Amino acid sequence: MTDAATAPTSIDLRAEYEGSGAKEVLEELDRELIGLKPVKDRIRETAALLLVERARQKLGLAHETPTLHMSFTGNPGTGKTTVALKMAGLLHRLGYVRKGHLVSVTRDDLVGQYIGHTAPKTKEVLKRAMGGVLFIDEAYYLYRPDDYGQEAIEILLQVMENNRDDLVVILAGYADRMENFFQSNPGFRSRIAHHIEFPDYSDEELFEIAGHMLDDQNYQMTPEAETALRAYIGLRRNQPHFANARSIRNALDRARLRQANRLFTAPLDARALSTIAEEDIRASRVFKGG
Amino acid sequence: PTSIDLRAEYEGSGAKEVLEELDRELIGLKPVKDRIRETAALLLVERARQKLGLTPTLHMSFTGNPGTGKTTVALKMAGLLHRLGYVRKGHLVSVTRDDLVGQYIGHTAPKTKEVLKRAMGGVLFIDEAYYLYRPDNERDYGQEAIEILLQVMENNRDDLVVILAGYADRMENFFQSNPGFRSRIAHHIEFPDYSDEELFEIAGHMLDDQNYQMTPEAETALRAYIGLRRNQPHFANARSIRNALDRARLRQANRLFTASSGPLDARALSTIAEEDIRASRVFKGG
Repeated sequence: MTDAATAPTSIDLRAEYEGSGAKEVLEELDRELIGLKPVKDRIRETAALLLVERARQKLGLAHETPTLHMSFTGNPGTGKTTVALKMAGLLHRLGYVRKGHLVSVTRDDLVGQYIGHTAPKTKEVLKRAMGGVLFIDEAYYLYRPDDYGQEAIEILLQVMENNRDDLVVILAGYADRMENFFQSNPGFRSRIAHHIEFPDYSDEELFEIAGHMLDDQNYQMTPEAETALRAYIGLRRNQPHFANARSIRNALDRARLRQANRLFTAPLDARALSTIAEEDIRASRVFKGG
Repeated sequence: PTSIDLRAEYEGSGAKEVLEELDRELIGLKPVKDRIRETAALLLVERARQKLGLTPTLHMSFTGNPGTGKTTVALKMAGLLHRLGYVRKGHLVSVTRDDLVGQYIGHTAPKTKEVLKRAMGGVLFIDEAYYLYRPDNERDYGQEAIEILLQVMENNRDDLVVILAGYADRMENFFQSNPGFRSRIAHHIEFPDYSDEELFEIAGHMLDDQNYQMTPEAETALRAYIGLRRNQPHFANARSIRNALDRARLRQANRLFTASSGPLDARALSTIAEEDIRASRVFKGG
């Protein structure tokens, strides 16, 4: 009876990081996410673990696969899906998951209407998702004890413990709703390896964004419109279902529509056409509360 | 040219003539019609801006229930867009998911592409577009149609406008799963239902056209009915009304046949009673 190890004695982490194409994925994430340090930094921290646990496996110290599903909580427009894209990428380059693909999904894709229809629907989605990552947006809507989503949850749960080298799940949505979900459904908390919290952009950053949005479309703002917009951002951001940069485009979109109707209703040069007056923003229902 | 008269373009385009055409050809849904009036204004201004040196961005989404004017507004849009020089041949190509995705493995990309060829110079109108994304099904090749669609909406711009339409809950989910559409749709138009009073007017006209009258009690019974029906799934406005009246008529016929006091006259046979409407499972909960 003998026992011999046939695994490298040492491993350079920086060498693996670089050569596994792991480094680059994080760099892509840098390019593909308009400055959101806290989350980018959080992902790096996650990436160091994935890299170490890979290194441990290569030295022959691994016992099972690490648990490596995760939960992205936050407001819309905060970078979740595009991070999940990168998470799929990084997990692929680190050989944690077979094929680097992401399968984005919502309640409807898993929960059928007529009785019995749920089980094969989830399973089929799961099949397409094996090899890569399954991203379930607002996963908490599966559980509505108010529709047999209960079964999707169970097939989902079973899968998450059992066969780990096939699939990775990233649950996503608002934090409070996700927390209640976890409260109402034990067993997920055990399985989730990582909670990544996605914060909003600052008033300053959203104003930056709005600024660029206008410039591209050659649109100038009056100072009273600059005031109004700032006010707007401040109010909108504490109102339900805040969609960061998206709800800024929508707001500017709505201001662009009002501005167009204002003029047309009242000959005009390029300045009069490209200018957005205070009324166009102030006319929003964000100021009246709604 | 240095300034631009907007009314000159508005009157020169015939854009007003299409907006009139919309009022005349859509039983009053002033809410929507104003939203289209407003979009017309912006479309006008944007054009006047493009004519002073400042590619547009045109695609839109139409969300709401069956029977809110999505198709008949989309047709007028194609008109309006052709009148404001955004589109070359102002014609609307209306398609479902079953016109873009083929069963066979690879017989989808030529099919989407050819449909698109027919769409060029006008508007493609994808009804219930979210049905292109079916990862629920295996052997449905709808993701390729999405890819080709998405690529077209960014790249090959100045010769096509796309309108995705259908239920809003299902559309917003479709954007979650397939992002890059939100940024490509510049116009989100919500199509709300008819107001209760309007639905009731419709019900009334339908019954006049058929020579049936309601008893006052039954009228209030319908008003109750309508309010409930609009909160249940798949409300189809006018269709749901025809459907209720059809079932009411069926119930009225059976009420009368089963009573059989003896002979009965035109009023008895033309009247829909409270029983005929209230017997609906819409009042039970479904």
